[PDB]
Amino acid sequence: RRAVIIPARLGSTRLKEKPLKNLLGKPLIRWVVEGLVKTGERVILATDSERVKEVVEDLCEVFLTPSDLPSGSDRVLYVVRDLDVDLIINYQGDEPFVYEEDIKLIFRELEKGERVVTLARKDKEAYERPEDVKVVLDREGYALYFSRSPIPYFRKNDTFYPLKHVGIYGFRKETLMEFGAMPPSKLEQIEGLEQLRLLENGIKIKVLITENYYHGVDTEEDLKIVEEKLK
Amino acid sequence: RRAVIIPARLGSTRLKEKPLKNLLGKPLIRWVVEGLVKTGERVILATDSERVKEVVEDLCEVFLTPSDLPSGSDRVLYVVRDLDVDLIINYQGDEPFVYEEDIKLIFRELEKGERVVTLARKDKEAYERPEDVKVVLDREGYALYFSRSPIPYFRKNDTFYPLKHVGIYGFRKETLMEFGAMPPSKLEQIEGLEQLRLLENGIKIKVLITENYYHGVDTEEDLKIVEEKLKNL
Ligand SMILES: Nc1ccn([C@@H]2O[C@H](COP(=O)(O)OP(=O)(O)OP(=O)(O)O)[C@@H](O)[C@H]2O)c(=O)n1
Ligand SMILES: Nc1ccn([C@@H]2O[C@H](COP(=O)(O)OP(=O)(O)OP(=O)(O)O)[C@@H](O)[C@H]2O)c(=O)n1
Ligand SMILES: [Mg+2]
Ligand SMILES: [Mg+2]
Ligand SMILES: [Mg+2]
Ligand SMILES: [Mg+2]
Repeated sequence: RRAVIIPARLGSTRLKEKPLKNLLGKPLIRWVVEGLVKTGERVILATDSERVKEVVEDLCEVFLTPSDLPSGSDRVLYVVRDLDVDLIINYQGDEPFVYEEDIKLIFRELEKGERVVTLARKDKEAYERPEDVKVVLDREGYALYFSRSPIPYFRKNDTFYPLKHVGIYGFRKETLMEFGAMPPSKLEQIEGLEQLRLLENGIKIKVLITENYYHGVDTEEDLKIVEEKLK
Repeated sequence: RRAVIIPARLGSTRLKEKPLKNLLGKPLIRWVVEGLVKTGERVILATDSERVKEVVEDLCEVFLTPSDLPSGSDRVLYVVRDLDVDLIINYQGDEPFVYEEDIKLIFRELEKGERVVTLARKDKEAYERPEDVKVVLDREGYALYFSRSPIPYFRKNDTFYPLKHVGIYGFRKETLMEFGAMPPSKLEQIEGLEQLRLLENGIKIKVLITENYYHGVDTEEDLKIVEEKLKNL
């Protein structure tokens, strides 16, 4: 009763036609799908192009969805409504690194009784970059807050923080539908961070610390960088 | 019953002997005490200093405390721990502004069943100053996080944020005791923010938004700021 859903639209703006961009001779979306199928889970691509569907068709289910859906999570919400499932992972279509254990860790955490779980890695590079999301945690590993600002403020030094949030999320289905029904919240819209809707509405997010390398492909520089890593 | 407890040790470092520092002809601590006494509440000064005691002894109770207590909240706990009260307000000794209705709002909030209550005000100037504490709230007004960093990040601007935290706290006695028994936590020590111990240990902090002006006196600059405000009411 599990699925990994991947939203991957064709109309990326910072890189032309992202899902189809070749990484070491293989389209980005195929890297993501290959890695996710190897985990043995049910994998569902949500896309708005048959050209993208045709690249991974052989490996997983694809569902076409309106191009004009305004976010990755709206695209996932749009396929999840019609899917009879209990536990969902939402995976970024531009994240070619996939680790079976993290997928497993996420699903186990949900089976323990968590409604929302996500990932974070120790990373100093992200600290002062507004495009990277930082996260701070309570003693049991629940997120206190996520921000584009450099959090925490280092009045004293530390080797654990700062953390970079990795935008992969596990949900219980009903919590994900609940999220879809809540109006956008105040800090969510200020920061441009959908995950704040959960926090602002008192939904706990379990954050798991991973050492595995993640790094999305948004720009031509990311593609060059992530190309080198995949060796 | 309830009490308001004011920790004021003599040994400030960023400004010398600050409770005794002259503020428009009155020592700083005397402003705080005079303000609090007109609330009608029981007001207690917690201090390590005979000179500090002498300046307010005519107005309120003074309790002696060890000079080596490591923070104001710890000085408050030192007297609270064998005081027969249910609810307390920890009011900073270097906060010369007092608003009776704010004191009442805090106590009412504790009477609803809150364990920890504090205040924040809209303040654009505090945003980029590390010495000032920003706070972000959930939809019910509970603190999500406090930080010296500029939070929230303004991908878009806002009418409400940013907020400056005003370091006045209401506690149920038992909650103040638990806090004192918790070891300093990780983000607390990174940020230099004791209140984070509460969040990291999963104790909810209710934050009420006040429109009243507050400003702590930590440096000579703060003292001038405060003097200018007080000459312009
Ligand atoms: N309207 C949107 C926007 C994003 N996504 C998906 O959400 C993920 C994260 O978004 P992002 O990395 O920003 O990709 P793009 O929006 O496509 O790229 P860009 O921001 O450069 O335009 C991507 O896999 C993307 O395909 C989507 O399905 N629908
Ligand atoms: N060990 C401490 C530290 C602080 N306080 C009290 O807590 C309040 C807030 O502390 P702060 O503004 O930092 O004053 P000081 O620590 O005394 O001064 P400084 O930090 O400049 O050395 C003050 O009323 C102060 O007297 C206290 O009782 N004992
Ligand atoms: Mg985008
Ligand atoms: Mg991306
Ligand atoms: Mg101090
Ligand atoms: Mg102060």
